[PDB]
Amino acid sequence: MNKRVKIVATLGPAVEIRGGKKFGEDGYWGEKLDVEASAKNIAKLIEAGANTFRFNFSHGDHQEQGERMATVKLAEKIAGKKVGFLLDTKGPEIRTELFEGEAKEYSYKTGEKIRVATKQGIKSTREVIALNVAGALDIYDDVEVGRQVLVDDGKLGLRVVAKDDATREFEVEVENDGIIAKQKGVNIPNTKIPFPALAERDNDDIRFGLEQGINFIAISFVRTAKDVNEVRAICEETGNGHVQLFAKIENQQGIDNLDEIIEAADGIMIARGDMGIEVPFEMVPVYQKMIIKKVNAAGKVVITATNMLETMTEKPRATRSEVSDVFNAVIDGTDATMLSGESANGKYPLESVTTMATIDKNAQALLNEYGRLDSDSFERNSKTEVMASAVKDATSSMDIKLVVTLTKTGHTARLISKYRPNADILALTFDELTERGLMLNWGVIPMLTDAPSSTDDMFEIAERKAVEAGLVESGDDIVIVAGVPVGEAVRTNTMRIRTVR
Amino acid sequence: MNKRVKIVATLGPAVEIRGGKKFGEDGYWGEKLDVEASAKNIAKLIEAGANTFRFNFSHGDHQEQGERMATVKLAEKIAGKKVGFLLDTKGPEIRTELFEGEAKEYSYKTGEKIRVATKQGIKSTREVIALNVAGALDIYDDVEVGRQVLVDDGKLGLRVVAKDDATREFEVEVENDGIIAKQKGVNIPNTKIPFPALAERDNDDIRFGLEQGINFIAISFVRTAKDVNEVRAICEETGNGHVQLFAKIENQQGIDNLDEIIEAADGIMIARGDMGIEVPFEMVPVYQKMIIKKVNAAGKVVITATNMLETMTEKPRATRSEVSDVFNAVIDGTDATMLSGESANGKYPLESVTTMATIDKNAQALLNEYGRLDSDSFERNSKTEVMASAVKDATSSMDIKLVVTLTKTGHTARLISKYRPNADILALTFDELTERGLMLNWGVIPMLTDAPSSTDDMFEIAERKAVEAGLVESGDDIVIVAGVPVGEAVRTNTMRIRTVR
Amino acid sequence: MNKRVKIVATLGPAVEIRGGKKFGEDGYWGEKLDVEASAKNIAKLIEAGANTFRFNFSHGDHQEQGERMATVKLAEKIAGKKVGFLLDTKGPEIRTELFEGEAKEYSYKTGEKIRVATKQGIKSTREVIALNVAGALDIYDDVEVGRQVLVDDGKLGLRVVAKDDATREFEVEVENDGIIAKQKGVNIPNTKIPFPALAERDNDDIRFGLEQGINFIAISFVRTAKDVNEVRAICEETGNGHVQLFAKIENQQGIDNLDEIIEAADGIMIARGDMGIEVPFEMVPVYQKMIIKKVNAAGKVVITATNMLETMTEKPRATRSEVSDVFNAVIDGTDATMLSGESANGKYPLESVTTMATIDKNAQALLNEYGRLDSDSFERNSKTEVMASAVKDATSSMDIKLVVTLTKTGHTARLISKYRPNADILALTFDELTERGLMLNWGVIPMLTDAPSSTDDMFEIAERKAVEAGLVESGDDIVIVAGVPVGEAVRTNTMRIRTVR
Amino acid sequence: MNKRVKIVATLGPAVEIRGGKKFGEDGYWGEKLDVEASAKNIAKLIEAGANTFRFNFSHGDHQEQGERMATVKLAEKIAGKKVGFLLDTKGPEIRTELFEGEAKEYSYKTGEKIRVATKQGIKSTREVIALNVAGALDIYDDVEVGRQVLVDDGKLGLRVVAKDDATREFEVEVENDGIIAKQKGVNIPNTKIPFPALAERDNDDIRFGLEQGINFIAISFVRTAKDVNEVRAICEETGNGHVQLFAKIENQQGIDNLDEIIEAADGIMIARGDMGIEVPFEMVPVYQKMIIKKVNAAGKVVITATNMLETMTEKPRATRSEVSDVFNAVIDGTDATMLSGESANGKYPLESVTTMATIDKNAQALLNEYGRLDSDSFERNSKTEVMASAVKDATSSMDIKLVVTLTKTGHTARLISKYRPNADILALTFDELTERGLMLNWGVIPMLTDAPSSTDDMFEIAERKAVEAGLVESGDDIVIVAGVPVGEAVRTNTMRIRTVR
Ligand SMILES: O=P(O)(O)OC[C@H]1O[C@](O)(COP(=O)(O)O)[C@@H](O)[C@@H]1O
Ligand SMILES: O=P(O)(O)OC[C@H]1O[C@](O)(COP(=O)(O)O)[C@@H](O)[C@@H]1O
Ligand SMILES: [K+]
Ligand SMILES: [K+]
Ligand SMILES: [Mg+2]
Ligand SMILES: [Mg+2]
Repeated sequence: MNKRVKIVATLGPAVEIRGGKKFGEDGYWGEKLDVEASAKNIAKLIEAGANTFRFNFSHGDHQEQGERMATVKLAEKIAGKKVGFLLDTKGPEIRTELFEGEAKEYSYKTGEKIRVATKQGIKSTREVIALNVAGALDIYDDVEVGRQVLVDDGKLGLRVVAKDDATREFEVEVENDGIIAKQKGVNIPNTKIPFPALAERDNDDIRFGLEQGINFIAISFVRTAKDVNEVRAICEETGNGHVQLFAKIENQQGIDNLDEIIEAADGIMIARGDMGIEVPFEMVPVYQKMIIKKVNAAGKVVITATNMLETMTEKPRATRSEVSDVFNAVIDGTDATMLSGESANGKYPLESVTTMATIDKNAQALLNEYGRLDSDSFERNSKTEVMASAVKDATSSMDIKLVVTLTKTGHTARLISKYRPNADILALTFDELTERGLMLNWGVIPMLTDAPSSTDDMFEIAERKAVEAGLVESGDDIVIVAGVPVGEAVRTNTMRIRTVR
Repeated sequence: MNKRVKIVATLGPAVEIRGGKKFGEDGYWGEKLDVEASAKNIAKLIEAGANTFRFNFSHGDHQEQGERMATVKLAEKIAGKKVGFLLDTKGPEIRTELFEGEAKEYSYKTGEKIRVATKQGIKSTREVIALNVAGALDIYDDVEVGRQVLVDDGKLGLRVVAKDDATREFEVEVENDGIIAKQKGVNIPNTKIPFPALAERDNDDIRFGLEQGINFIAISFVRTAKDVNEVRAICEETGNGHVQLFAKIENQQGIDNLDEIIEAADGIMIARGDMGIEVPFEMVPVYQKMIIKKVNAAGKVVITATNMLETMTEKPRATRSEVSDVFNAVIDGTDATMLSGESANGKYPLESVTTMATIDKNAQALLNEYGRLDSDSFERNSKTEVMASAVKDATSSMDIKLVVTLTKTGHTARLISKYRPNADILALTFDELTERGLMLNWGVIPMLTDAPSSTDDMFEIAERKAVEAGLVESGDDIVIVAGVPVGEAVRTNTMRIRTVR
Repeated sequence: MNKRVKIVATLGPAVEIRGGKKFGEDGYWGEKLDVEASAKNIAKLIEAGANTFRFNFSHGDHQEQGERMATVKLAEKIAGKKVGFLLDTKGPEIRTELFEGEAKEYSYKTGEKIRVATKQGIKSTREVIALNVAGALDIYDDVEVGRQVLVDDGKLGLRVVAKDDATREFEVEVENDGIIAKQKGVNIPNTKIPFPALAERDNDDIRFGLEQGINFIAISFVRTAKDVNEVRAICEETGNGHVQLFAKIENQQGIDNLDEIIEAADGIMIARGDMGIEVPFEMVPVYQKMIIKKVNAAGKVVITATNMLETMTEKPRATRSEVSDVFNAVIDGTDATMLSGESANGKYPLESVTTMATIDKNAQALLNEYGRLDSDSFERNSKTEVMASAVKDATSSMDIKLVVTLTKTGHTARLISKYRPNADILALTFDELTERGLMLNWGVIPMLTDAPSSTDDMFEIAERKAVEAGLVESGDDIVIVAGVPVGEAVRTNTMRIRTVR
Repeated sequence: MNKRVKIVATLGPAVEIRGGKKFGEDGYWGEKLDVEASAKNIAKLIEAGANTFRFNFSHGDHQEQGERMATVKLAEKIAGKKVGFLLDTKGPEIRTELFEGEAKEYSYKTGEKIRVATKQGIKSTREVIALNVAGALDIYDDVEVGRQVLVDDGKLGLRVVAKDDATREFEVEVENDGIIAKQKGVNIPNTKIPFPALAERDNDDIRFGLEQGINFIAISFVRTAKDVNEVRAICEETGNGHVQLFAKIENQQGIDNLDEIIEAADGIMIARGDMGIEVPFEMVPVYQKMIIKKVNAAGKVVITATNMLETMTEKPRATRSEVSDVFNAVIDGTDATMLSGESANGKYPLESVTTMATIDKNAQALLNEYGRLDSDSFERNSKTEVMASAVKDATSSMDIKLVVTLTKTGHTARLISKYRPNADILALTFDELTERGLMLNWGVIPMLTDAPSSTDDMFEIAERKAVEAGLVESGDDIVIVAGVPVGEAVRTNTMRIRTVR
């Protein structure tokens, strides 16, 4: 059986050999990057079923992200399998400042009255916590009494009980025992801090990514369609119109504007890390199931992200809760599941990919029984979608090992994928931009082929490439879909059921 | 908008012209049969929607039947449209004898005690009714006390109160007021009277029919699968393997043996006349729905028969219950509705066909909302059946004016029909046996075409035959199914969605 | 066991003996009504399953209708069973006049040109048909060129091809061969002849009927809510607020206003006779199913009317199409089936009721498998309604022989009836108006009892009434519903499942 | 918003105070158990939503288990709220022995060849790992070449490559890098070590548990119905027939015998820790959903256990994974969710219970929209069950705040619970065994009350207990169910819908 749900793996030092040293040994950050040895490691993640690599520009400067992307291009040749290239923007960040006298952190206790300063370019004291806000924005006027300020992935919460106009300081009450360390992520849920739709840092990060060559951008903290439209404009300008934009939904505002965001984007990344701090943590599974249904209904890509195999960062086995989360994300109808720290900076990047692949492959076999998505409810809004519906029906009527589509732009493949047939989908395309562009769509196995000439038998070509890929053997039944004849046919218009000889 | 539900019309004097006179006109029986004028009159039934003519061998001799069949063959050429040919057998029958003294009938009152004689060759008296039993069988040992003897379309009931061994007479009580006339039909419900599986006279009737050229045999009072298999043996013996056998379910035994009768036959005629006398009348609607569903699930033809527009025998307008009966037969899922005395012996044969066609045409538009058949429940047991399922799916996703199948034996057109698509089925076939064999399948418009050569584009032929037939025009979307390419393809294996040029 | 679908039987001269004479005999109408022999005939229809008698004010004067009502009152005492009393208005009928020269009828041929007169109080000639318009209305201005005048149950069509202002005659073309006889019903479909919302003669007939004692009024040709509201005002102002109104839907305007008619009425009579003339005959089965669903969703009574066993007017047995019609009306979800000429004028009134009761009883056993009504879909809009839903659930979960409700006004009985439980409904009420008012609700067996004391065990009273009615025996499981306790309870608020001692 | 999903919290040192020190603090184990301060910690778990305490007989002697049970009996009096008492057996555990020279652990690399001894009562060396097998059983004959020995929650794999018959030692190959620490769990999947159906240690522990007073026994590693029936015999033999048995399904054999184990047991604990080691980890979510469905269909209790908020052992926040796992367990249909190490040995026992209670409470609001259980499919096999079905129908038809049942044994409450009504269930019972007996049934709020007299209004009692309990206010709608009248009723036979005054 082939794996239909796609894997995004984040790259970091965990895979990268430096002068024979594995990550986090004595001296490691001294030695020179070992490019062949690293690439051999990354080629193992590809063979274990990583379909796209995520380059997280929250961490590591341009040269490091340049070097990692080039190491991946090497690994593609060692594996003999191509992968997608996804850039993840930094976006708006609030961090806690340095402390007076280079103190790393302080410990607080429930009931404690302290203050949070809004003045920029100062240091924190134990008593007065200062913020490093992207663009040095003043946030005093943006947050009201009763709002919460949450420090370090939401581990410590401060309730704003009052506002001091003379100092521009929040009077806060500590809500639980915990630590405030320096240069730690701060969230302020249910506030509209006027960060730009697209910051200048993220503009430059994107333009460099587009230069090196990428297939996808995931845009952090998308709040309105404007955040997506402005990234789109740049993709257009530089002739990178092939690039697909996933909005990262991370906060209440993003969730409020989700319908317009989906309309503007090619896909949604469900960024549960932030979203779980920014909205009631118990609501995240509600939003997860709703988002997946709405994006699938739009024929777009949905990625479920963050903590999927979290304990595998430090321990060799996933917990029962983590296997359950990966399985249920498949059953909910996700196109893709993602690894962050587990692949980027953990002790078990390869085992983490193998584990997610094993769960994902198992879960796809339960989609008939338990799948939340319902393709019978969709309006078939074009003739290609009608063909996709009929392909679904054939794969429901009898045992179809494979669907094969000859697809110029990938449109047929995306509509077949949308209907979630009980078969793998071989997308035969004629250019690498379409090929890589398809690597996160559920079920789709993109494969490069010569454009069929008017004398070619498209059906013989489809059967032959399917046998070449080892996907089917003698006696297997396959469905082939194509625009027949080539030149005359305006769209996919023909379906054949073919016994493989 | 074409009529999907097929009409069977029974031929008789009502459509024959004698010396420029219609049936019922003064002098009619004193004029000679006008063959051409009759053929032109029958041509009007073809144009109005008759798809098959029934030749009832219960009435008239071989000479009369043979000449009716020859006159329909003329009518086909005048209308420019072919129809099926159906022989309906005499089968097991009991009639009241002639009365001593050339008396016509007597009248009887409830509770009156009389006798029914079983001795063959005798005349009836007022107090002693003699039976003409088919093949002069002695029925005395096969009817128990408490059984009922019903005379003339079930109008008069006689309870068997005792058996007189010396006279071989039944002592009977008159259960209701009514008349006994000579040569009227007698039923004895829930007896196993040992009429042969195939009587000699039905053997000879079927041979005569097979010599004339027929597409269908309706076997009267099928009691077991043996009744069907013995007719099949003659069809096989004579090289008439193409002839489809419809079992007429008319009594309790046929209903007990329904599953084995359906397996052995090509279809069922729901013969409601005898059925509603031979089982409790109020159960006939139950048996009708059940049979339609079982036959449809087997991919076979079901004909709903008898009294559907009964009043139009004598009146120009159908009753409200008659329009309701024809409508509800369509919703039940009937392939065909039948006219008996309405077309054969009535004053308004053309109006009867037209009325039936108008009802059938309107009821077909309500099969989506009210239809009792459920194609989603069927096992697709072959590749031609999964193609039929996918055509049904395409006709549910978008407006398809027509499904075109190129079919060698009609097998693809039978399976498309079974799934009751939201479109007309144009069955392009290569011989006239196949063509006329399809004329009672729901939705199917059979049409003769030259066998395509491996040079011929079947999708162009399909489109051109449909434009030439008047069925589609520019802008209409059609589904085309075929075994591509001719030579290699072992079955129907391809579907195209095509906008007609 | 008990017949849940109600029968309305039309009373006419078929059951009425007058000075030893029967309908058709010379001097019949001059002889005095033999009230006792007539009541014994009617008592037989009551025993055979008639639940309500219809008095058709289209035929016979006030005295005739008055004597016929008094004879049913006597028949109730002979049968020992009460029935409802339904008055059916004449309404805006048009009829062909008497001819000159005492002529009964004339023959006409397709293409013949004749005239229809609009002038009132004159006589038809062969060439000039005169119309007897209800209220002597002048229709000349309300029927345009291109309309159709239909004579005699829709049997002869006349196309208005011109209008002569000098004589105020329609110039018509005979559309088909047939007969214009005297006093035959005329319809002019798709016209708004401005007959008043309530004519003086219908006003007078209703008032006469209210004075005699009636439960129901069926209002002929309801076009708007106004037609119902005008009869409502009269029932209310005379102290007859208990009288229930059934709108007869007989024409296109009635169908166009169906939803506000149902709101304003207590029920609908599906008057198929005129409806099948006034709209395309093939649409009637469509409107019947839709009407029955809508009326049942409002908790109101639907009567399926006209031609149900038509041929039993003249012949001893129903056709197979007639049995199918009554069976399919039950499965559609009708509360009540109706007889007109079959019971009012025919040769076989007792046998027609018996036949209809046998069909209804059988058909009820198939409502769980085939029944078109879906109670699971309704909004439960009150707590009496949620209790009726819970009763329906108990009768679905186990074998419940009987549902008993103690109901002051019949509201709880109506709502249980709406949900169509798999059980008979014993409605114990405390006055005869309510008791007779429940006689047409599906499943309801109404029965008189004293208003229970706040002393009384209502669940014991219910069991005892059920044993006294012969409905249950020792071992049977019954559902009892009541407002507990009396005085404190504002509504039905209790359900008990009890095993009969 | 009452929490309908029940919480099982495992007791351990995490909640125990010893001379003013919390668990983990310097010198903790030196100080003595402070019973009052421990009981006050435990009362806070009770207030936050813990419904039953698990006493895990895998860890601590009888003296420690007994003290802990007495402390919870104090906590119930401080909380003002009763809780269930669940004993969890040791069962057939294997552990790594102590090392020679008191060495704590050793590290191994992939491909190392070592030995595992079967000899009982000796210490391990690096090269020869010794096993503490439950009951000192010799496992040498039970594990074949090619089997896997896994150490410490499945973290390190040892493949058996050969067996030395002389020393009765396994030759094993290290399959992955990791640690063998002393006294860690060992698993040998897909073997059948002949552990007795009931080991003497588990017999003794259960008998100690029954003498102290328990409501529930969770039987570890149930392989067959016989493992349950042996504990059942002890419960009955000792007067403890009320005690409920949960089979823990933890290996392949229990899964293979699931249907038989469910028949013999009162419920299932889905013991995902051992299950995910003993069967393919990716299959665990499959078995979970299936178990929940079958157990619910049986009207029994299902507890979903292990790793549910794992990270909250060491960190203040749950991962997105863990929230997703608890939420999906609720949607699957679990009666109860469990905390093990998170409540027994973690830093945040209270915040763990609080967190789970928040997820569980939010998830129940979505069971209507997303719930996998379907009560419509159940056969109602008894009159109580039909009453449960009607209750469910009323809670779906309108807004019912509370279902009240007066239940002597808890049968009516268990069946109402089984049907998952959209309301809390107040179970008023008359003894403490039934009260505590019901604390793991979904939705059930057990409450001790006086047995109603012959004179009492049970519907007044129901309303009044519900108001006193703070569960309903004026104008709320409730559903009350009872066997009325008291002393006459043989079962629940009455449902009332009452507005709180
Ligand atoms: O797919 P199925 O049901 O096995 O049927 C395949 C058979 O039908 C046929 O295709 C006949 O089909 P048509 O008569 O429709 O052309 C045969 O060639 C073949 O043997
Ligand atoms: O529950 P609903 O639909 O509000 O109806 C309540 C009304 O029904 C009644 O209970 C009448 O019911 P019955 O006639 O069935 O006893 C009135 O007392 C009350 O006003
Ligand atoms: K015949
Ligand atoms: K009338
Ligand atoms: Mg017959
Ligand atoms: Mg365990």
